[PDB]
Amino acid sequence: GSTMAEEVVVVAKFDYVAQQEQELDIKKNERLWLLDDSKSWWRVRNSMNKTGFVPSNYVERKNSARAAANSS
Repeated sequence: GSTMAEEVVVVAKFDYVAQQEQELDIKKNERLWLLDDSKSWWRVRNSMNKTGFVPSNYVERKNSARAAANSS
């Protein structure tokens, strides 16, 4: 079925330092699990079980489909 609201993951292209203590630190080529993507800041999770809000500039949702067809 669908245990817990978590079915979206995004990978980081560059590195970033969670400015605020609430934000989560990222790393170049790091796959972060998106938890809450409703607020301006996209909340993701790290392999360390840690979570925080991060911008959609150093990350990108995965699980895309055919190259030719791009959601349209």
